[PDB]
Amino acid sequence: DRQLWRQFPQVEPQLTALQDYLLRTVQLDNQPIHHKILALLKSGGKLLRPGYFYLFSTFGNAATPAQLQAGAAAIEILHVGTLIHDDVIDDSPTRRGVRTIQMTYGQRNAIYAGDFMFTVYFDQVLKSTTDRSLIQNHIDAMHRILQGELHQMDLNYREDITLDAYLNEIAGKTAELFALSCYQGAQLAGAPQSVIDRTRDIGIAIGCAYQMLDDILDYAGDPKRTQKPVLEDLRSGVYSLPLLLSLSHAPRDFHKLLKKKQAMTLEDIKHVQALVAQYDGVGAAKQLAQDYTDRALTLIQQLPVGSAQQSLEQLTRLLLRR
Amino acid sequence: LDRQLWRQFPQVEPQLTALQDYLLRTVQLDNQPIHHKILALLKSGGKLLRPGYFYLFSTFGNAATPAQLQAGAAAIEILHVGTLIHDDVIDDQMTYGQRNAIYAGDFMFTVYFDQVLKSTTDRSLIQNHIDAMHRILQGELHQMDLNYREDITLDAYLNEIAGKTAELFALSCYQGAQLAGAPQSVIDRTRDIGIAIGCAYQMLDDILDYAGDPKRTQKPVLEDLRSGVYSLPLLLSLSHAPRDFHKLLKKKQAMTLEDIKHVQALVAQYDGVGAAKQLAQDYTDRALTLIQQLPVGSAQQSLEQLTRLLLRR
Repeated sequence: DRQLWRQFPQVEPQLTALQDYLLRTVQLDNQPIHHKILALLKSGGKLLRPGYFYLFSTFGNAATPAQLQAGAAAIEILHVGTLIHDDVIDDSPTRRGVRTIQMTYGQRNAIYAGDFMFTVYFDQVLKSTTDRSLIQNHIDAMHRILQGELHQMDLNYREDITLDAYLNEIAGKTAELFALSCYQGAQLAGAPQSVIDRTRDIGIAIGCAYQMLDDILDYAGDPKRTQKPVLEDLRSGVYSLPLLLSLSHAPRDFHKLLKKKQAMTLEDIKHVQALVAQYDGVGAAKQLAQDYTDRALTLIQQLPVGSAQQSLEQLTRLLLRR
Repeated sequence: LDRQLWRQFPQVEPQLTALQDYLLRTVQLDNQPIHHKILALLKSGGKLLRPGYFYLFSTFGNAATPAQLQAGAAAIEILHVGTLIHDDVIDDQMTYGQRNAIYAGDFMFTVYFDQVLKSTTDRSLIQNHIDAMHRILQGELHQMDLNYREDITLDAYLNEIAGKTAELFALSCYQGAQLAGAPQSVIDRTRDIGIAIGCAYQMLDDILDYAGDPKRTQKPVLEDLRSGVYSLPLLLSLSHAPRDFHKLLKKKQAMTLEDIKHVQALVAQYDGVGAAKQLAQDYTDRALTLIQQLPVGSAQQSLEQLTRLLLRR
């Protein structure tokens, strides 16, 4: 995860510097809460979204290393800040191995810490650019990530969940940060219009695929044995891709088990898992993931030829095939 | 504490009237559960005190368009509401009304930036907004480290309330003067005026906790003492009996309904209410003195009238 950037010589020093930069950007009076934010940063040195930002910055020559560093920090800080808040809403005890902030310091302090990160985020955005449309683009993205958070919340316990609805949700919730990464990196660096016109569609596709692969791993593996991630998902009424693709095959059978919601039992989830396996929801999901992956890879192949395109292909294939 | 308060300051009445509608349009959202939570906080907050300071200082200049000023005044109110929503969460699964609150506040922060950017093209002015929201959220996070502290200095109280309450007043006075292109002599005074009004305003709020009925039990002080938030009247009483208070305060959440009456009686005994009314009046005087240094005229007049209305009443 950290040392996949060994395979990427032209951006590894940029990402190594970014880690150190990120740890310096968070300066807080409250040292117990400062230690927790920093710990979340230390266990997230894979820096995939900054990775995409930097890779796309190599298509232009107009941004300084200070601007790029600020632009890449902004993305990661926005990522971590939304995570802190998402972990409050989902009531999550763990994130990247470490215990979440609300568990150790209370829900309000976790919210405040998330809010704090938004102030650091906007500070880095301003440090990255003087260009007002680039700033607006960040605001619009932040607005779209939140819209994707509410779309998820309106879809809770909804068994009539359409594929369209799922795509619109995850495009805001997960894909928007990938699109913002690619777009800001290329636009700050002054890449040519043909690169810029493709960044968002590349980012959206990769992000959509990336979320799909997380949903796959929920229902993958051992069917007759209970799963930790799915239990909290089903009781909260979050029906991820393999399940939602399976609902149409047997609507009444599913509604029987899912009517219960929170009350859902330990054996009732095994029934849901057995049904998803029976109708091959996992297999159907992998197909979509692969088709979104191929769309990303195709669009990367329409970019200017060079070491950059090659690195984008390698990163996308590493992320989405394995 | 009125919506019709602005009849008394008719120079800035049309814009503050216009701002109410503008705020409602700016806050429009698909999700009706969240949209109504925000709409209920705007209709209970038609005072628009902080935009009032903004617009009063803006009369010292004419550089900005009406749209820019309106955007600037909206940003301040939006930031205020956003932090208010996030203050209405609890320490410590997650209720439906609380998931909505977190998202509502986060929505307000995105709209805040949007309005900031709409108000100015000037980068130091945008940076000023960031630093302010930074200081407010620093000071909100600093409250955690001041809970259940008997040994807290007066200086740390001043710092706490500077971030939590005063910063927003400083921000309004500054942005109003700077956006409108007021003379630098006005601008140089705005932050200090705002801090002083804000600090006094918070002191007046801390006074109203320990002022009603000392024999009875009031609604807001109930949570505060159990949570570990000690108001100024109490903080100016802790020197008088550091042994006697420590017995009653370490109970914390454990304090009973007659535990807190013993604390309320002890503050009435050492007259912390009167000791805090001195400090409020000191800062009210300091605020009014700084306002007296501004150029003579209607803007200075109105700023005095507003400040007196907020602090002497």
